[PDB]
Amino acid sequence: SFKAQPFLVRNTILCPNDKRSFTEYTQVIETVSKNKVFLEQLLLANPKLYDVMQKYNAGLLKKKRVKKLFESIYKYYKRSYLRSTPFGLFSETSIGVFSKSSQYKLMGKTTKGIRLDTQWLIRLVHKMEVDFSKKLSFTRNNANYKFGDRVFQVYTINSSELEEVNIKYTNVYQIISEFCENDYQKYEDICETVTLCYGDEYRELSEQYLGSLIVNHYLISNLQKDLLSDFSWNTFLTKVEAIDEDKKYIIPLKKVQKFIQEYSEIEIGEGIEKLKEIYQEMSQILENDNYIQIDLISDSEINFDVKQKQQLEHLAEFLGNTTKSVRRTYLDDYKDKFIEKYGVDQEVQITELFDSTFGIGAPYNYNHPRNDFYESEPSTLYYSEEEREKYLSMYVEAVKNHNVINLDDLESHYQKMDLEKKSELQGLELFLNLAKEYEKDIFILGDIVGNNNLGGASGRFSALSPELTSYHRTIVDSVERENENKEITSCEIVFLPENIRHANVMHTSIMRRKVLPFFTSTSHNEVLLTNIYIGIDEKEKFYARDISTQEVLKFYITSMYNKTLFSNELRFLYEISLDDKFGNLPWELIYRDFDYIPRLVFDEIVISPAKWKIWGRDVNSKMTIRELIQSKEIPKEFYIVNGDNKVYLSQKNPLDMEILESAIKKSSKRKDFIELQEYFEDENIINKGEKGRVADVVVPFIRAFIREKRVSVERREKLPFNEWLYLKLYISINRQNEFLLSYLPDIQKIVANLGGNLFFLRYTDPKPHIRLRIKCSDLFLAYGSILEILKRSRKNRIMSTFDISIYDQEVERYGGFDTLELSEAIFCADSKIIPNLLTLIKDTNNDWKVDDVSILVNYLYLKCFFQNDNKKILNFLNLVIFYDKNFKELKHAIKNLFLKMIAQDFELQKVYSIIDSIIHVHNNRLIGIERDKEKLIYYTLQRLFVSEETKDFNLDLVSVSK
Amino acid sequence: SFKAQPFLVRNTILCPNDKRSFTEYTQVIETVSKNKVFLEQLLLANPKLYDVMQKYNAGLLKKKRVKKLFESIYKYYKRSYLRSTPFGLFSETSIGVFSKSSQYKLMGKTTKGIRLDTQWLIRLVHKMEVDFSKKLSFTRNNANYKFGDRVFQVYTINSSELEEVNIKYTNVYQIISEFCENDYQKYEDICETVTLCYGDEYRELSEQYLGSLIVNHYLISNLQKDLLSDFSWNTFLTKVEAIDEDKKYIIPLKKVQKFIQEYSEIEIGEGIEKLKEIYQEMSQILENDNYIQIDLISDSEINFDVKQKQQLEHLAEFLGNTTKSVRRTYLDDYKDKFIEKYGVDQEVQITELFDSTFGIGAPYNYNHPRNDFYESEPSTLYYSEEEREKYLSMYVEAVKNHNVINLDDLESHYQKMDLEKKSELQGLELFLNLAKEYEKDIFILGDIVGNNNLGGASGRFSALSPELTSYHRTIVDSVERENENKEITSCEIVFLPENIRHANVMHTSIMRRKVLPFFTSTSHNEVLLTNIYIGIDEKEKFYARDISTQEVLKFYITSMYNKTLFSNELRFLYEISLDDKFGNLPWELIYRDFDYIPRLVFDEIVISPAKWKIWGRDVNSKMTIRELIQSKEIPKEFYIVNGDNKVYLSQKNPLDMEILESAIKKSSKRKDFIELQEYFEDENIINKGEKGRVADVVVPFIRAFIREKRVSVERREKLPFNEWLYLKLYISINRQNEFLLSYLPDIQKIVANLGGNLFFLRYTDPKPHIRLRIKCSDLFLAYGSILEILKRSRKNRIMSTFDISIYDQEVERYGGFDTLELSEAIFCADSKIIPNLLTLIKDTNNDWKVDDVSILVNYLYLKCFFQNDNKKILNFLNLVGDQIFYDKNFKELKHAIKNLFLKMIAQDFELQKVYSIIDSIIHVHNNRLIGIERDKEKLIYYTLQRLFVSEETKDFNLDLVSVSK
Repeated sequence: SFKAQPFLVRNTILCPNDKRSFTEYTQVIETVSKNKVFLEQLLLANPKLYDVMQKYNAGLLKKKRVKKLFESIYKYYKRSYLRSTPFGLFSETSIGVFSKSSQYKLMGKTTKGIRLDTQWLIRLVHKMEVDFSKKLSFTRNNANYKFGDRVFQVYTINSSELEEVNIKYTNVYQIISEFCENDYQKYEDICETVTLCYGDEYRELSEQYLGSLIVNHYLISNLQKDLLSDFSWNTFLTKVEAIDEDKKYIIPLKKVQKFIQEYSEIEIGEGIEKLKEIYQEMSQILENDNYIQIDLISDSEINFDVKQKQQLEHLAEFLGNTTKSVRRTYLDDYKDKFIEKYGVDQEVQITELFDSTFGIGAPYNYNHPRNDFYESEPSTLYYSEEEREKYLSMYVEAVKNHNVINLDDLESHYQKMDLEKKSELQGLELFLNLAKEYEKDIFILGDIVGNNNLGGASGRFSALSPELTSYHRTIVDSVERENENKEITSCEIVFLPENIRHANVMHTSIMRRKVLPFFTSTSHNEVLLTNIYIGIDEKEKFYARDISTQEVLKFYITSMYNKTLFSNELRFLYEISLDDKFGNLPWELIYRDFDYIPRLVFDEIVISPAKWKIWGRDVNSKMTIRELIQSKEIPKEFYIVNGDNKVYLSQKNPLDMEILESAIKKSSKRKDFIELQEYFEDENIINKGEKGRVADVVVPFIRAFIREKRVSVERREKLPFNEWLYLKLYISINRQNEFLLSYLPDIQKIVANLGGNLFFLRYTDPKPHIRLRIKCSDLFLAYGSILEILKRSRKNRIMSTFDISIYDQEVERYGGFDTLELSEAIFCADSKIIPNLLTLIKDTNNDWKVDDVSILVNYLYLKCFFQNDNKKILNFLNLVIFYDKNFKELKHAIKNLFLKMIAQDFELQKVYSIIDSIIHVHNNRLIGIERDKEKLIYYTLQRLFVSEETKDFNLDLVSVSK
Repeated sequence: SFKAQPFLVRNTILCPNDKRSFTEYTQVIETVSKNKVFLEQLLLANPKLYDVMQKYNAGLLKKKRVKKLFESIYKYYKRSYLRSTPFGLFSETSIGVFSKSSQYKLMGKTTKGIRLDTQWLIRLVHKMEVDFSKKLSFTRNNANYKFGDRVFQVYTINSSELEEVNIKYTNVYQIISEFCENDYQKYEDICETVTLCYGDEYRELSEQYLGSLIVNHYLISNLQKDLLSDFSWNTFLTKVEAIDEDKKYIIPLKKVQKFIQEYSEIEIGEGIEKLKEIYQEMSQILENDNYIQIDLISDSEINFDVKQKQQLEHLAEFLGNTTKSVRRTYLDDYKDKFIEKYGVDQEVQITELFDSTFGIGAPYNYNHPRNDFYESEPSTLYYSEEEREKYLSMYVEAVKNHNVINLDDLESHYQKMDLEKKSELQGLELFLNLAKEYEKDIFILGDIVGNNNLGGASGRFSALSPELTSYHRTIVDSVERENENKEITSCEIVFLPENIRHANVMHTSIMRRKVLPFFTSTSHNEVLLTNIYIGIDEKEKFYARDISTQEVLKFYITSMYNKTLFSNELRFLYEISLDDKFGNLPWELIYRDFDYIPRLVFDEIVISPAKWKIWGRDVNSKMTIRELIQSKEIPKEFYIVNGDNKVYLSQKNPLDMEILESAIKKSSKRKDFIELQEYFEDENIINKGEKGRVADVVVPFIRAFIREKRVSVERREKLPFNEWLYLKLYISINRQNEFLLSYLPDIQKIVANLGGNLFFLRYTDPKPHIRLRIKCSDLFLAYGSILEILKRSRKNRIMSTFDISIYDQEVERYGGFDTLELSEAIFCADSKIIPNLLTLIKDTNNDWKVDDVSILVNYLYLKCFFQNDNKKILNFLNLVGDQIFYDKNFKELKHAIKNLFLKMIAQDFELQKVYSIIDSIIHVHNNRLIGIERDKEKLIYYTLQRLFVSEETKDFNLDLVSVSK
């Protein structure tokens, strides 16, 4: 069911057959200093470490910082021959395909894919902005959003890393931001727009107010347009020309462009001096740690079998199926918190949603920022207990027998299980290293494993050649077409990363219909952040909508950027645009604490290499570091895993055993461990000049749309002693009935005397309590009269405390405010009669029971609503009178609502939803917290009908920490 | 540090050398039905099963209960030869001692320790109550307690169901119970007491209400006095005489006593016919599933080495030391919930404490009421992350190498740890089986392992012989002497178990100064439940106090009754009287989920045998149960462990393999597992007639209480719009200051004009909010006026919602209500000045930051309290610019600080109370001025030291209700 696409092949430039072992560090520096390819590789990747090695080979590098130079150069040597991961001059990227026969020779030719350093370039533009503000034009930053009397940003940039800044919302800010919304405006024009409405005596205030907006990036200049996204040398230069009077930047910049173009055509290794020039010009313009990005691409075309294509598709099936056991996630708990605050009939503006005071904050696992209210970790189920038992069992088995762990043992388990079988998972990208064992070619999953972000790995390389652009577009096309059918608008989120040294990773080509910019600007169609609303669909899944066009959105970060470094809102928009199930393989979660893990395999694929944990506390004194790793049986060759980089180490190499001793005592300082993996021969499969290359691959594998805008607090919240009085009476479940029987009647009478009405509700959340809501002329007079009764209920220990709370009306849920009022009329009339049914159920001398009264009043409800019908009643019933008493009141109120519903052409769908509620809140009053027995009373009721058929220039700037 | 006492020896009566193998079940049933000793053993231990076996080999047993009868009888056969655990006619108890040499021959003679069946006896006595009421006298059940308009019992018994029952609190119940509260009262006199203030026309109602009180066990009769606890045949018999005119009960009971007394002198095996008499006699009186308890005791005297005394004491040190790593428990979390509700200056009545509506519920782990409000599992540290890493490491090491796990690897670690602390742990009882491996004598800990309950194992056997009574009293003597030193009054909790079929286990003989009775009564001095109040030490530790005598109490259940089957309140009283640390060995917790655990060892003691988990789900096709236990390398002999019973099995025995196959498919359908353990040869160490006995042993090893009774809800809670108006204003932390700057002043001005006062406070949990408290004449006018300001703060999105809540005054913390009022005056004056300090800090032109203003106000508070006397101020501190002093509201503050100080001096507050109050008052100023993240606060004290150093009719109702538990 998973179909493997053509794939990226990444392989190293040097060949590991030319690697040589070293025994002395000084010895390394010389072989390296005579290695032409290596020296250019280092000058490009890491200019500052490069200059330090020059300072070495010219006598005076201060001899305290010599070892660090050593350790670094050795690791860079290792990284240059081993380790296939794409990065400037070290290794190259190419397209692979499937055919009827394998092909591993690289016949094609190598290109340089050159980019400015994004951190350099951004720093430059900010230099120019400060110089030429009055000659530029500025637009509004989409990151801005008004909240109350303040103007926030989703995140802050110009900071020195600690502070988040917000300003006050003033007339001046309004004029300026409205004037620059979806528009650029020369500095001068902005200034006048405010003076043409304030006076010319205020020109000076304007110039600095505007000055402040540009400094704290509430306004971005025309220079930042397409700077990151679809950068052009020519449009960049044109823009700079017009503003650069003294030719201070334009002349040096063209030399840089010229040299880069010259550098482009040079071979790899015989280009060090041309590169030296390139830094020199750029260094003079502005120093940065790095100046140039390079992505090596290539003409080659590696081929895989048909046995290989199935083998990979088999693995994609298996990995996908394990998700079937993800029952409950952090987003699910988030979804639940959403449903309790907002109804199920509300779309909420996303900045409001994520506010921890006016909304509900973020998911438990989110960190930017983490919630500041207290919360305990939500229950999450990522695999079943039965499954966890099998996994631990397979583990102790494999350890005891000194064997591999065979994951395929559970393949049937995952395929035969489907339950609700929707196939939520839409596609994968796996990351596989190529290697050998016992002279046989094998796949090895990286620690990376992969993810469900199609296009993720290719997005960076897409713009480097039309064959790549074509490749990207095809991978992306799966999701894009499935979006076309469901009439969903896609958006790339395009942003200036908070941490500016992460800028080079943001990069990708926009393949989506629109764009969400942050601290930047593009030519694509852009969504405003404050137009984004979040709702929940009929099957209870999050969705985003642009309220201004009513379109539905899915958002994309089509890159290898860490998806957890985003502000909460951005992370959310991403995550609801995928399936929430891939990410937590069971074996990773279950085996993580063990200090030895067997190799994990699946159908001859190595799922994970064997892993070791080595602890500081174990090197002892009569137990050497070498003797220790032999005691735990680490092989001659192995990796140490720092993060997402591993370094090759050999037990037989003296330098390497040093590296190990260094690593083990830095973790020692921290009461920590160090991670080892076993090694695979990975040097002789992909070849070029009859020499092997280290290689990895990345294989991609492939209705009531209503919903009301959330109504404002001012219209929806009914404050104490306005129209309503709302009390939370804390009463234990065992005693609520007695309160309703023997206390409520008195209360109802008091409120009757004042010609008002009341309805109540039963709740469990916080602690058990009854929610009283009273509508009446003199509310405070009513409170005082109630209070005596409450005092008695406290005295008898029926009720502990109470609160007087704001009544938050469920407007959206019950139609308009109009339909709401009549619903409330039903609530009261229903409340009015409940003590009577309860008296009645309680009575022994005859009848009834509870569940009879339940079934009977739902029926009375349905008859009333649908006018003694049955075809109307049954069609409603398939998705889910005679006694006088006070039912005259209830029937009457049900009547008025049915009439007003019909009077305003409520759709059938709206009417059912509203009706279900009225029945639901009745069930709440009559009997307790009811769950799915709601649908059983509905299920039971089918049968019965079946059988019948001036200082606003202030900018009060504030900063917070973290 | 642990010194081993004389120990209990428990050994089997039969000898395992005379055990025999069987091949088919019918072969067992026949061998058994002609085995003299087994039949008397069976007739005593399990009467209904005996009759099922009789019904079987006489044709009459329905052929579905045949399999059950078969397995059951096999296991009881195994259990009579194997299994040293003490229990009627199967095995016997004796005292063991240490000397200079081992001695394993049992020389003594075996005696019967016979007791009636407690379920039999109590059920009988309950009938007599219903029959002979008017001829009896009654006392109040201590389990009773008033709460509001109801009368509950901490648990219910007359439940022959799963229901808990409570009645209405009526004037009649009050009269009857206060009358019967401290002693017994003739049926007649209770009745008069009711009619003498209701009328003689109510006599008929009195008789009925009183009855229903007895029916539902709200009252105990004089029959129950010492019934369970210190039962005497004659004091019991005499009482029955006085009420039984028709001699319907007395004549058979005397027969029962005579038959039992005759049974006593009979040997083991030769009594089947005498027992049958006892059953027939007692069954005619009252049928029950069991009739007779027997605890076999013996004068024998097994001896252990001096190497053995070290070996055990070494093990006790090690086990005890591991508790050193228990940092935080479920009781530690509860202690914290206590302090959040009540603070530290309150003693709370235990029934209120445990109420989930009016109190704080129970500890997280309690289940007799598990809490009904939602709660997430508390953080607990029973071992460190480093320790856990070590155990896992040792686990993977041992499995990979097919070795034992040597707990010795960490003896050095636990021993050298935390030498500066005294260990709360005052003693252990360890439970050890005796066995061999490679012909060498070894100790093996039970899975039970043991506990920190001294006297637990001996309490049951205590009354059976003067040598036993002496032995028990000696173990208990440690605890009891130390209780005397600390001036602590001890209580045994004496109770009829909720599950009336557990009746026989409650039994222990009373060694403590008082007794806390439930559904029974004794002759000792008794504590009332509703007199027990709970407080906290200066050292943050729970204690119990009898409010009527001001005594401090520690509580004891000196038996083997499962300490988790108690009502919460009872469980709590038990557990706070011990260390909260022993019970969770780290390896037990950490290895718990592995479906193979290696043998755990320590100094030649086997701490735990190797354990296996075998699953139903794994017997499918080509995989037979025998093939399965072979693949997991189950040894030839092994135990299957159901619960507190293990059954012996051998792979070479066909029947044993049948038992197993049955065990696994009963687990299959429920999709769970079965537990196996390795076997140790254990039959020929302790001997009698030159034949071995299966044996285990159980070895025991060895200030200002102020605090106010909690002020009542009615007296402490100030309802909305009476004297006070209280708003919870929900405002984010980042913007609270701003609110205090540009909104509170307007509010303060509103309430000012109405001639009242307000004080505020910052809180963080639930969600951040400011607690506003206003005192004023016309509160509802003040609300409406304020309300506009608040709506303006909503608009600006500074405040989201607010609540109007009940103000729970902190009386105890701030002295009486008198000193409270005066503190409140300070709270308000202090609140008045915070907007200026905040402006003054917000002002750039100052150069006064937050921490400068802080110390200056902290300094000024102290100059006030101790009237500029720098030397007193320093003494206070040693247990832990001008524009402000001239500021109009700081003068108000100074006055208020003075007025409190006067009343404090006037009421002879102990010096420490005063220090404490000041500290609180200073703490809440800090709260108002700056946030609430703390202890960088007591840093304010340290620096402030520097500044002062450097200045040198229908209420007969019984409205009975039932709940569903």
